[PDB]
Amino acid sequence: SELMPGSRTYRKVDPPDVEQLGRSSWTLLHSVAASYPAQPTDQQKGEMKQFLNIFSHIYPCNWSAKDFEKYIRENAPQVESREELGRWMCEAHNKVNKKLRKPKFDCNFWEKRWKDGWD
Amino acid sequence: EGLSGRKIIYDEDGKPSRSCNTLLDFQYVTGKISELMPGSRTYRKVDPPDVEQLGRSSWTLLHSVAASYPAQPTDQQKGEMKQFLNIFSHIYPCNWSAKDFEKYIRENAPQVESREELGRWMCEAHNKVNKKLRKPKFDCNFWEKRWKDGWD
Ligand SMILES: Cc1cc2nc3c(=O)[nH]c(=O)nc-3n(C[C@H](O)[C@H](O)[C@H](O)COP(=O)(O)OP(=O)(O)OC[C@H]3O[C@@H](n4cnc5c(N)ncnc54)[C@H](O)[C@@H]3O)c2cc1C
Ligand SMILES: Cc1cc2nc3c(=O)[nH]c(=O)nc-3n(C[C@H](O)[C@H](O)[C@H](O)COP(=O)(O)OP(=O)(O)OC[C@H]3O[C@@H](n4cnc5c(N)ncnc54)[C@H](O)[C@@H]3O)c2cc1C
Repeated sequence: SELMPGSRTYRKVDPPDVEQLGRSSWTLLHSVAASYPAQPTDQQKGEMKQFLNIFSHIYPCNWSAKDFEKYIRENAPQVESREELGRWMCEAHNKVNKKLRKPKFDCNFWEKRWKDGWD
Repeated sequence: EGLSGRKIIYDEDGKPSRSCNTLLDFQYVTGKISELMPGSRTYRKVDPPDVEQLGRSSWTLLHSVAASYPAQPTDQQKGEMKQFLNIFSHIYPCNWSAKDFEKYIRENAPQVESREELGRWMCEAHNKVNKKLRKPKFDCNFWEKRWKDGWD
């Protein structure tokens, strides 16, 4: 709300809660999926697996990071194509929605929501 | 300390916690110390995030990652953090920006020995983009207040 000393721009905005961090993490995760190649190289396939493994270790919320890691074991990420990684990212997201009684996102429209837009 | 209130479950760190609890509920505890997408009525059709939206959404995570970082991290956490930033610099959606950030890591290696080192590094990295975009230079001495603790 009110400014920092001694900035004439940056304000005393509080550290993110679950919701502010959540939608910010989802927008990155889904945007990474959208930028993923149709035919990824072995290095890209390896790093995508790594990034998500590390992600589940360091996520700011601790047992949400555990829940995500446990999800990765029970549901291995498909990194063979953008379409698979994106659909997997949507299905991974859909589980958190189910836990929060938020409606299911139609994964048929993940590529519009995160890559293409709607005409 | 309240276990349940306002419908949701409270996570407690040493005591207060921040990242795992909603804003309205966090105040509640610290105060106690004294058109639509087809097939769904719920989700509006939303255009994908632009450079600016993705950018600031990536920063809030990256600094929150620095905020959660331990004071004395294990050797695994140091190496994983290093990889995390490298992989990030490759797979960051904006290619022309990702290549720049990758070059920054080459020239200015991440200091991951402590949270104090990492937040200071992250702030400087953010500040380099700040100068490139002609935004004001953020005071790193206040990164903890902005991203970790709050403003008392
Ligand atoms: C890994 C992870 C674990 C989390 N765990 C918890 C937790 O345990 N408890 C908790 O309270 N919060 C948790 N969160 C935060 C939570 O998931 C939400 O992000 C937060 O509650 C804010 O939700 P929102 O209503 O603003 O929209 P969000 O759920 O953040 O989604 C933002 C936008 O993305 C789109 N979207 C939603 N679902 C999908 C999907 N299936 N596929 C494609 N697009 C979609 C929608 O259009 C929506 O507008 C977690 C977040 C992450 C990233
Ligand atoms: C790795 C990376 C590289 C990027 N490269 C480019 C690029 O090359 N060109 C481009 O146009 N865009 C780039 N972006 C996006 C750009 O940095 C901004 O995020 C975007 O322009 C939105 O700016 P903003 O002013 O709305 O918020 P941001 O500049 O993203 O800042 C968000 C919040 O963080 C806080 N903050 C600001 N500076 C610091 C700091 N130094 N340390 C700690 N906290 C701070 C402030 O409170 C601010 O409200 C990049 C993003 C990332 C994550």
